[PDB]
Parts: sequence; C-alpha cells; structure tokens
Amino acid sequence: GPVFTKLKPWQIPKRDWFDKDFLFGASTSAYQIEGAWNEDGKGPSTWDHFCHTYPERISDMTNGDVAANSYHLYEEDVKALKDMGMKVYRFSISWSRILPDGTGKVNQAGIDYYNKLINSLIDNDIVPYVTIWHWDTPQALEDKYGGFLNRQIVDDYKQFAEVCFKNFGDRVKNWFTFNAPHTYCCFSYGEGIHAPGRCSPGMDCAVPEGDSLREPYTAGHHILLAHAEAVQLFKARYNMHGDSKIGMAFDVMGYEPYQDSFLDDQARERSIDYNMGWFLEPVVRGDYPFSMRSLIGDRLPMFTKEEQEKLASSCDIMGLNYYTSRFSKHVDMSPDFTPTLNTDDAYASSETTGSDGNDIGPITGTYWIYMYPKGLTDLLLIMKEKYGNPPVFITENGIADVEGDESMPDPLDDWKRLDYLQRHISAVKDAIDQGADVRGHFTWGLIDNFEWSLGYSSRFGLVYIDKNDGNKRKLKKSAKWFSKFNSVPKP
Amino acid sequence: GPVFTKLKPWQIPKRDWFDKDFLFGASTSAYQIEGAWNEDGKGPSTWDHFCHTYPERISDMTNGDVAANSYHLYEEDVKALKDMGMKVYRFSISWSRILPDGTGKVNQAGIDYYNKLINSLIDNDIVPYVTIWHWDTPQALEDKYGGFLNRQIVDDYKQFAEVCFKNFGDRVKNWFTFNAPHTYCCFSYGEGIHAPGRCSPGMDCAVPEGDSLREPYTAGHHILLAHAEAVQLFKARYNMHGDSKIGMAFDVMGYEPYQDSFLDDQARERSIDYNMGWFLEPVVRGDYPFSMRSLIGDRLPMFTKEEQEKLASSCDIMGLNYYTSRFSKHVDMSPDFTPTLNTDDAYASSETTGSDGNDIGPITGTYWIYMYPKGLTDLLLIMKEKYGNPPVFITENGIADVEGDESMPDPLDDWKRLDYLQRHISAVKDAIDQGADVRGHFTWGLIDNFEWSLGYSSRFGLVYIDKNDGNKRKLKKSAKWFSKFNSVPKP
Amino acid sequence: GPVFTKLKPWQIPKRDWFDKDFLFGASTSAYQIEGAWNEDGKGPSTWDHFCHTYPERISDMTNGDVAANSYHLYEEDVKALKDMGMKVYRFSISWSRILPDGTGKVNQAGIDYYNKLINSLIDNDIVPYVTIWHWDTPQALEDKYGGFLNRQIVDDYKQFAEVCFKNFGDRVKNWFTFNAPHTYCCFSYGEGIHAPGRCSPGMDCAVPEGDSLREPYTAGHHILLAHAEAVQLFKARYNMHGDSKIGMAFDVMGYEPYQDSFLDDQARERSIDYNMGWFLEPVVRGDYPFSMRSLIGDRLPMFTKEEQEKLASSCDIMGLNYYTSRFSKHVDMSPDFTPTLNTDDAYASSETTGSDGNDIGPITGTYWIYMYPKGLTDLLLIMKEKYGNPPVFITENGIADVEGDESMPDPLDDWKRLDYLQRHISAVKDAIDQGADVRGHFTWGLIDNFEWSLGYSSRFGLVYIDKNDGNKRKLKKSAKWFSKFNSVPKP
Ligand SMILES: COc1ccc2c(c1)O[C@H](O[C@@H]1O[C@H](CO)[C@@H](O)[C@H](O)[C@H]1O)C(=O)N2O
Ligand SMILES: COc1ccc2c(c1)O[C@H](O[C@@H]1O[C@H](CO)[C@@H](O)[C@H](O)[C@H]1O)C(=O)N2O
Ligand SMILES: COc1ccc2c(c1)O[C@H](O[C@@H]1O[C@H](CO)[C@@H](O)[C@H](O)[C@H]1O)C(=O)N2O
Repeated sequence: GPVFTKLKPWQIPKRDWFDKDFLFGASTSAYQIEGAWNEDGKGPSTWDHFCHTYPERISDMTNGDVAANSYHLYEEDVKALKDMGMKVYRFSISWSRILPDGTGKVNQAGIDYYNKLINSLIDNDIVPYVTIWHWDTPQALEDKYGGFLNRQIVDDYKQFAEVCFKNFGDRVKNWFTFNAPHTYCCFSYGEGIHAPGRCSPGMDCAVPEGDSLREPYTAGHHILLAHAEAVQLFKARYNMHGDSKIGMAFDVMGYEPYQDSFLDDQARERSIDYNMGWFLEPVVRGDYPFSMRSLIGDRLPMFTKEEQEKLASSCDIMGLNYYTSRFSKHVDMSPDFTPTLNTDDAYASSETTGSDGNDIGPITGTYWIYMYPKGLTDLLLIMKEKYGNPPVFITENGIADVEGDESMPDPLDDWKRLDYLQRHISAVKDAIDQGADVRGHFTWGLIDNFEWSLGYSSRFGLVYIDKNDGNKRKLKKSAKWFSKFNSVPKP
Repeated sequence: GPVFTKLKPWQIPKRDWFDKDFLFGASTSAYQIEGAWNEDGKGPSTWDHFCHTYPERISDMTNGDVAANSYHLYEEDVKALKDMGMKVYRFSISWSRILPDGTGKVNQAGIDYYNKLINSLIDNDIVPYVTIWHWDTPQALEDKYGGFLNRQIVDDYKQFAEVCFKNFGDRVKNWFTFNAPHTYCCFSYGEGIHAPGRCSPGMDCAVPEGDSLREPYTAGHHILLAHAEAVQLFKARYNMHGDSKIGMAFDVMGYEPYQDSFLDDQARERSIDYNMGWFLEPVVRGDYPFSMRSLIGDRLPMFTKEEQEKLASSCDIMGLNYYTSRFSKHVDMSPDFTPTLNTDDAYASSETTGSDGNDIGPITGTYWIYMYPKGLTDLLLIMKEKYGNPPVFITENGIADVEGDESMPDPLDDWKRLDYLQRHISAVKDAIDQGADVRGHFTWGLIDNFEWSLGYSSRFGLVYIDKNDGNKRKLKKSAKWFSKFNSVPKP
Repeated sequence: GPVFTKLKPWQIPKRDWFDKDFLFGASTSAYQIEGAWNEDGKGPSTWDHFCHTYPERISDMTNGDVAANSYHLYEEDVKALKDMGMKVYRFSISWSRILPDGTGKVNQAGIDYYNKLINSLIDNDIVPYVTIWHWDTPQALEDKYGGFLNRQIVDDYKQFAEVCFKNFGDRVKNWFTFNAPHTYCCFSYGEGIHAPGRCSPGMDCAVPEGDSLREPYTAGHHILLAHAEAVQLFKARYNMHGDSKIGMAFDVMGYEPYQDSFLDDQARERSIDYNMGWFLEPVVRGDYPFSMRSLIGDRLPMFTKEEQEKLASSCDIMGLNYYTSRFSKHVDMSPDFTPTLNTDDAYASSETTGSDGNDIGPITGTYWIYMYPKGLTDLLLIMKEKYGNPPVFITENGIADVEGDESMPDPLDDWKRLDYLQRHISAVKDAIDQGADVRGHFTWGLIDNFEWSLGYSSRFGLVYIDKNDGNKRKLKKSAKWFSKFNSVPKP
C-alpha cells in the first residue's frame, strides 16, 4: 500500500550478466547540480532567468543558484562514483559558464573547472561522457534573438561545441550534443512549464505570447540543424585519431496500445514516432517521421537536400533516457478535435490507465513515473529491428523519492529505487539477449538535484545530498548495492 | 467508472465462427427457478430446510419457495430459448420432487412435470441436457444419516439416477451427474454458507458443529463414488443404443501466478489441482491429484482398486462452469501456517489483485466475478494437453447485475453481460482454434433466479424475470443479441 | 557389444567452441588420492575409521591409507594437469589433516602441504579451486557428538573453513563449501554404504542403529547451516578485495519421465526437487523445495527466519557433478506404499529402463553410469530458466573403466571415456548456445583414485595410476586428447 512487490533474490542482476565492455555509470546536468550560477564570470542561462523572474513557476519555489554546489564540491561527486564502482560519468557543460555572452570571449574559469572534473575522473579510473547542452541556454542569446527559436542559434551552438572539442577533446572521447529534445520542446515551448516558459495566448505559463503549435517545432528544427553542424565539424577536425564518438540522447517513453485493436496499434506507432522518432529519425535518415509531416504539415519545417544528408547517419552512439511508459489511445481526425498543444498532433493520447482500468504499472513516487520495464526492452528492440541497431546507452533511468511521501520516511532507505533499477537493468539484459546493441546503463541521479519545475521536492539520486548538513554526499541503499554489484574493494 | 471497455464491433463473435455441430444454450437448476417447493407431494430439500430454519443466512432473506415459478411457467422458459434460437437447454431434476423421501415411492406428479418440459423442448427443436443433482439433496436423507457425509448416499443417489434414466432416458441423451462439486463442498461443509450450512466449531455458519478440514472431503468422496455407480449402471443398462452420454460439470476458476517466480508457478498448479483436479482427475485416472494427497493425507479418503477402475474414464463429456480467475500466491509450509478451512490445504491463496497491485480484470457487478476470458482458454488448453482432450461443454458462464448498482439502472440494458459473454465466446473460439475439443457454450442464466446465499439480489439471466409483474419473462439486450446471432426468423 | 558408437570426427568439440574465459580442468578429493592417512600428525577421518573397522564394506577390501600417495607425489599431479593444458584444478582439503581433533590446534604440517600444492599450481599457471569438505569428516568429532548429526558440527565446520580462508585465501579465490551433499546423505545415513555407514535397524549396513528416514535429513540440514555460516564469515572478512567466490557443488542426475503422461512429468519434477533441489533451493531461496516439505514433513527440519535469509543467495558459483540420468516413474500415495529409505520420500522411482524397455543410454563400465548427455543440458537449462541462471561449473563429469571388463583390456586406451567426455563437453556447448551461464568443465578423474565403496576396482582418471609401478602417473588416450585440444606445446 501502495503494494510494491520486489524481485525475488535470484532475479537480481549480477555484473557478470553483462560482458566486460558493458558500462555502468550515472548522470547529472550542469544546472541541476553545479550552483555558483554567477560565480567567476559565469553569465546567466535561460533557467537562471526563468527562476529569477518567475519563481512561482517552481513547485517549492527554489532554484539552481546553488543546487548541490558541485562547482565547488565536484570531488565529492567523483568519490561517490568511485565508491559505487561506476565506470562512467555523464555530466553536462554549462554553455553560459563557458561563454557568458553565449558568443565571444570564453570564460577561462569555466574551462578550468571542467578540466579539473575531467582530470579527477580520469585520475580515479572513470571515463567522462559529456553532454554539450542540457536545456542550458545562455540568456544573452535568448534576449538577443529568441534563443532556439532563431536560426542564429545554429552557428552559435556550433562555436560553443567547438570550444568544448578543442579544450576537452584530448581527454573526452564520447559526446552527446543535446539531451531530451522532445521533452525540452514540449515543456519549454508547448506547455511552457520549462524555461523560457512560452505557450499560446490564453494558456497558463509564465509568458503566454508564443505558439504551442509552432514554436516547439521551430526549436526542434534548430536543435537538429545545430546538431548536424556540430557533428560535421567534429568528424572533420576533432576525430583525427578515429577513436571519438558523438551522438544525441533522446527522452523516450514506452507505449502499449490502450485497447487491443488495429486502431490503437496505429496510435502506438504515432506515439513512438512523436516521442522518439521526432529527433531520432532525422539523425538516422535525415527527415522527420512521415506520420509527423502528414499531420503537422506547414508547422514542421522542411530540410534542404544538404541538411538531409548532413543529418543522416550523424550519430555514432544513441542515448536513451527512459523512465516510464503509457497506453496509446487512438484519436480520430474530425471537426470535434482541434489541436492546441504540439502533442495533440500525434492523434494519440498518452494514458496512465489501460482499457481494463488498470494503471500501466506500480507508481514509484513522483506522479509521472509508473514502473514498466517491458517498455524499455520493446524500445530497444525497435532500435535494433527498425533503425539499424546502432550502439545504444541508457543515458538516464531512475525514479524519484518525493518529499511528503510517508512510505519513504528514511531518504537513505531507497529499496524502491533499487528494485526499479534492478528490474530495468534486467530489462536491458533481455534486450541484449535478443540482439540489441546496448552498451551501457547510466542511472539518472548520481545525486539528488534541482528537478526543474519540481525543485528539490523530488530526489532522484543514488547519492543523498544532505541540504541541511552542508550538502554532504551520503550513499543510499541503492548506491551501496552498486558497490557490491561492481565488486568495489572494501576499506 | 468503473471503466468498462467493450469489444470493437469487428471483434464480436458470429455464429459461423463455430461449425454447424457446435451448440449454444443456457442453463438453470431446479431449486433456483422451479418454486412449488411443497406442491403435488414434493418433499423438502436441504435448501428448503436451510432457508426455512436459517432465513438470515440468505443475503436479502428470500428463498426458493417460488423463485421463477418454472414449475408452472416452464412453457415461458421454453419460449425464451426458442426466441433466442438456443439449440440446447441444460436444466436439473429435483431429487426431492421425484422421491419426496429421498428413497422409496416416486412422486408421479414430479415425473409428469419433467416429461412435459422435455416434450415441450423437443417440440420446439431444443435438445435437453439434464443435470441429475445440483446441490439439491432431499432433507429426508439429510435427517436420516447426514446426507452426503454418509456412504448410504451412494446407493440412494444411484437409485435416484436410475429413476431418471428409465423415465427420461428415451428422450434425454446427455447427462451430468453432479454440478460444481468443488464449490458445493467448500461452501456447504467448509465455510458453511450453503445448505446444510456446516463448518468447524468457532466459525460463523448456521450449524458450527462440523469440521471444515474433513467434511468437505468426505462429501466429495461420496459424490465421486455415487457418480461412479451411476455411470456404471448407465453404461450397462441405459445406453443400449450407444448414443447417450454422461459426465460431470466442474466449477473452475482460471489462475495466473501472483508474482513471476517458480514458486507462484507451482502455487498456480496447486490451485488448479484443488479447484479443478479435485473432481476431474478422479474421473480421468481414478484418484485425486497427487498434490492433494500429499497435503491432505488422512483427511482425504483412499479409493479401493475397484473404485479407482470404476472412476477412471467415467465421463463421456466434461462440463466446465467458468466465471472468473484469480492470482495464485504461494504459501510456505511452516509453524506459522495452520490450515483451518479445506481451501487452506492448497497452500496457495487466491488473490483478486496481482503483484503489481492491479485487479485480475474489470469487475462485472457481483464482488467475486472479475472478467478474465484468457483464464478460460488456458483451462481448456489444459484439458486438451494434460487430460486427453475429452469433449468439453461450457455448462455455465455469465455475470450478475446486482441490485443497488446504479451503473445498471435498466435491468434490460445488460450491455455489460453481453460484452462479457461475447468475449468468453471468443475465448472459446481461441481454444477451438488451438485444438481444444469444445462442443458448446451454455450461458448461466437462462433467466434471473435464486442465487443461493445472495437471494434474488443478483440477476444472472439472459432473460429478465419481472417479479413485480407476475414473474413475466422479458428478453434483455443480451438475449436479443442471441436472436440475431442465431439468425432467428423475425415475426 | 556392448555396441558403443562414437561421435563422427566433425562432431568432436574444439577449444574455440568456448570463449577465452571458459575453464577446462579436472577434480580430485583428499581421501581419494592423498594417502598418508596418519602421517605428520594427521588425525583419522570418518573414512579412515570406516575402512579400518568395517573393511568388508569396501568392494575389493582396499582403503585410502595410501591411495595415489598425492601427499608425497602432488608434483606429478601438477605435471599431469600441465601436460594436458588444464587451466584449473579442483582439489579438496582434508579436515582431519588440518585439525587432527576436528577442533583445536592446527597441524602445521597439513597447512604446509596445501601451501606447496597451491604454490606449485600457481607456478605452473593453473588456478586452484578448493573444495572445503568432501565427505571427509574428522572421526574425533564423529566420536564426540555424532559428527553431522549434531548441531555442534556447524560451528566446528565454520572454524575449519576459517582456518582455510586465512591460510590459503590470499592465493585461492574460488571455493566450494561441500561436495555432493545429496549423495553423502543418501549413502552415509540412508543406505549406510558410506562412512559412517548408518541405516535403519534391520537393514544391511555396517552400523544399523540409525534411521534412514531421519538421519539423512538431519545431516543435510546441518550441512546447509554450516554452509550458511561459512559463507557469511567469508563475505564479511575474507573477500575484502571483492574478487573471491564461494559456492557449493551438487551431485545431480538428469531425469526423463518413465512414460509419457502428466503423472510421470510430475514424478520427474519430484525427482529433480529431491536430487538437485534438496540442497540447491535452500541456497537460492532459503528453504527446501515445497514438494519435499509436503512429503517429508516433521522429518525435515524447519529453518528460522534468520537462517532462511542467511542461506538465500549464499552462492557466488554453482558446481554441478553430473554423470548420468534416469527415468522417473510415478509412485502413488496409498496404504500399499510405505517409505523406509529417505529416497522413497520423492514418490518417484529412478529407473534405468524406460517404458519401452530400453536403457536410458549406453552403459559405460560401472553399473550406475549410463551415458545420457541430453540430461546435463536439460539440468543446465533448468538452472537458467528457474533458478536465475547463476554461474555454473561442471565440477565433476566422467566414467569408470572397471577391472574385469574385458572390453577394456588396455587401461590407457580409454577411447570410451574420451567419447563420453567429448559428448558432454558438446552438451555443455548446447546449453551455452541456449543462454546457460556455464563457466567451466572439470573432468572427474584427474587420476585413478579410491572410489569409496568400490575401492580401486573403478578407474575414473584421465591419468592412469600404475599401482604396480610405484603409483606412476601415465597419461591415457583421453588425457592426450586434452593436450591437443588445449594446444599444449610439444616437446
Ligand atoms: C514533469 O513531468 C515530466 C514528464 C516527462 C518527462 C519529464 C518530466 O522530464 C524527464 O526528463 C528528465 O527528467 C529527469 C527527472 O526530473 C531530469 O532530472 C532530467 O534532467 C530530464 O532529462 C522526461 O524525459 N520527460 O518525459
Ligand atoms: C458466492 O461467491 C461465489 C464464489 C464462487 C462460486 C460461487 C459463488 O458459485 C458459483 O457456482 C455457480 O454460481 C452461479 C451464480 O451464483 C449459480 O447460479 C450456479 O448455480 C452455481 O453453480 C461458482 O462455481 N463458485 O466458484
Ligand atoms: C555407487 O554408485 C553411485 C551412485 C550415484 C552416485 C555415486 C555412486 O557417487 C557419485 O559421486 C561421485 O562419484 C565419483 C565416482 O565414484 C567419486 O569419485 C566422487 O568423489 C563422488 O562425488 C554420484 O554423485 N552419485 O550420484
């Protein structure tokens, strides 16, 4: 109550279930953990600005001014990884910390910071995987031309990426250009609950003077073009040794038909196309899914022949951020239905409950994460069978422990997160057993952090951040399981 | 709310899904519809007695004194069958109406009644299937020696069966010796909620001076012996033409493991053994399931070599009464668990909710019937693969519309029962497609009737009985669907 | 005659059929090869005592006083392994040689011996796998409190294990707490043909004053508790580096239903539960198989909550000792059958001949080993599908060349053993191909040894021991095949 059944002990994954090359790690993002939002010359990002001018748009009215203060305490992050025996760490680089004005002079203090983190990770036998952008846009560019709604963001992003390549490319060999593009577009320009908080007039978001049916697509189109330019540059001048890889990380939910009928089967396909295909298909074949173009038309920008070719095969590795799944319920095209939110264009509503009234799976804490590991295996098999089976990393996976939930009184006793993670690691094993080329699993939540519009009320970390005890890092039950799982020598 | 999703129109069964020989019908039982409990010489049954001396043990404090008064209105029952186009009608013969004293002089008025019903069914091109006993024991024998708890019931039942064979055998060619033996033993001698209402001292039933760990098995053992004797007699003297068939109808629930583990897989097997195997395995191989003997031991009577042989292969046709399914949760043998109810001997608790917290299926009205058609298909495939694939008839299948349920305001608008029935008829099609030898489907509920301890508060009929309008028969939406399904000529 | 068909040359396993990490080795046990039964302070074991006071209980009236004299000639054992190119050697440690009185002062001469063997194996690039106990109990403890029939054996064994851990744990990283627990209990306390030779009064064994229906279970229960204590200690203080593994080696026979019927299918499951589940299920879930508890009841000791948890998941690696298979024939529960031997509790007789009269497979020499490689593959797939697919090593596998068998005139020309081994190695390949996590194959019989109650009359070695030529080691045809198989450089 809420009845949460755990795996039988013999069904718990062991490290040897995966080969020696498989990689276990954890992930974080700059704004969610760094803090020092205006220290040593760092310029403001769209999230600094969003929180500072519309504080009420954050659940518990908190922000990322300090977060986990990883800007100063990064050594503790490295130690937590080491203690758990993680082989890889995926973190993001703050665009505004590197280039305070989005463009122009680079902030050497910013470059020094990341070089320290990188060298520390390497000193501790941990491989650094870098996310170039994680919703982290310089407010300078946002003020100048509307950030990602303007084509100028394409070359500006390219230059930013190049700064990262030349300064860290000698040690960092794996990159992700963008993180969760679909969620970013939906929340930042559709519902407007995320920075810059734009939506259509009449809707309830910070700044209701956008267009929920167009801005999300405009932003997504620029993201893809920026990605294409950065990768072309990378392949041309920053992979001389031939051992570097660059890709993108997509946020994806699994889908099951709401009701067993060919209609909901088709709806499920439209849902996958919209959630995953939106940004994956372009980097694979150089164009959006046919379903999206047929339903969105003029509101979805066309690619030029040159862009199409630039985008096709522009990923060496694919990142999949997976948390949950939904039932896909078919919506008919008729005068009775008129899209108002970009997500309406899929003509498939995402339902948490199936045709028999049952939830897709056990709730895990935060309202949107229902546990359904099968969904991940299915998505991985689609990557294999439909998209050429490219190298895939689960770049995000986990659950939140919510404040106020009395079934989670001890923040360190996260047996629920542990069971969830073990089940998804097992689901990845199933996919690998079926031929999917899955290369690693990065738990979302190296440490508790600023969970965007939900503030700190949601704890996603393997490692607790004691905000009342100087932001101390304290390993949770889940983290300790990893220590054992990874055979970390005992003190 | 309660969200009840209906089949898509193209998923609705058509009569031609089944071959020309397949049989669609409906069922009833003497005490549940006849009435005239003491008319024309009929003696009292254990249910007349149970209701008359412990009226409070019936939900709405009603009884079967008149029920649907089919004793007088049987012509209306025949007409309802005809109007729906049913090919078969399965009804039961009242032991106490035929032999008021259980033994001795036969009540000619009783014999005349059934001969009228039989001839009327034949006159209307409907084949009569007869259930010899349906919990319908003469209170005379109950008073004399404890009814089914005494071995004398074996020969008395045999003589009763013979009276039926010689008087109706020239026209009736298909028989079921007993109906729902497992439910009868569990409720009449375990929980004691059914006549004669016996249970262990300290338990809450009409007469708590029995033994819930022994009487159920004693009664079941006598039922099997009685069955064996009746069939031997039938095969020897009442099947001279070789075209008659006799079997038994078993009440069965489907089972799914509570949690995915070999332990609950084993628990599911024990549940099937206990619910279905208890009486099916003896008529198949001549002995109870091994699991039951290993867990019940001395409390489960042994069969003699002669009885074992008499029982083996004693069924020409199998009847399956299916309504719902449950999850089977494993219970360990230990000092912490001590059986008190016969059902505890299976060491597998029947759960309505799975390991993920979800109900097995949509509720349909009465509290114990959750919709799960897959369960029926699975049981039918077990009959095929494990028990020799004998001829099987779904002798009971349906749901109840409960009084007080405001989501069912019009008693004739039973679209929920219709959807449920269509789904189970489809499930039978699936089994047939997979090789199961299923010969027919009899809906439980030709008409609303006396639903034992729940009185008339539960309406299971395809045909409404207007108790306020002289017990008039009125076809419900479900019944009208059958008229179309069966291509009945229109007036 | 006996017609023994060999594999076609293209069906013979090649080393590259298995990956680089797969391990090929051979096994032995202290009492079967060491000799020097009372040298340098070693105290007597239950087998020294058994042979010395009941010499007639040994087939050819021989014993292990000297055996292969490996106490002095261990260098020759190491050389044989090297010559065959074996990567691993699994040997056992003599409890009585380490602690002459079972408890107390450690015999330094014993510790020095094993340190020499270990260092020699390492010097020759061979990894040592150690079996802590192989039926090898100190007669001191047997005299003091009845050995394994007394709970005191639990802590005494624990202390013995600790002595092994602290003295050899720096170089030995893989352990097996006990070997063939099922066979030990059945033969030592059921039939009593093995030391201490106990059985029920009226039976024919050395000391018929035990209880074949209880002592086997009492001994097995103490074995499991001892195992649990030793592993907990190991994990807590002797795996600081996280690279050590400890498990158990189970003797297991494959089973096929005697006749094709659900009854023999159920019997097969009971046979597997009894032979393999008896000790495997406790180390997996912390309790005996349900079938055993349901049939053995009070004669099978209960585990406490603490013990159950201590036992669950107490194995890092599983050892499977496989030689043959049998048909499982169902036995009904009835007054006509009363158990007298512990093995009777499975209600499934192990038959060498099937329902069609045919033997399960070709005889190989000794009367109990019929060749049936399919049985091993099936057991390995059960480990995978039912028990979580833990790391498995075939810790024993082979056949005997019997003295007096004129179809085996040249003891070095063991082409039959070679064919048998190649077929089982191929069977392991099949299991691996189907997903079973099999890590290695250890042939039973590094060299001919003392085969318990059959003395030296049975030769199980890959390497001949010329007892008439100073116990010289001479490679047989099988051994030479391994040299080629393993690509050992030629002289
Ligand atoms: C607010 O509800 C919600 C619904 C769907 C999704 C999100 C949020 O965000 C997810 O994206 C990740 O969320 C985690 C946990 O909040 C963040 O820490 C990560 O930075 C973010 O990528 C999800 O992708 N999206 O579907
Ligand atoms: C009272 O709850 C309950 C639970 C399980 C079962 C029954 C009742 O009775 C069922 O047997 C059939 O029930 C129908 C509907 O009440 C009657 O009209 C039939 O006469 C009876 O055979 C079911 O078999 N049993 O599992
Ligand atoms: C005596 O017949 C017999 C029947 C079954 C079994 C055994 C003997 O012993 C086996 O155990 C292994 O046997 C080999 C060969 O004799 C010994 O050298 C090993 O030490 C022993 O583990 C088998 O497990 N058992 O089923």
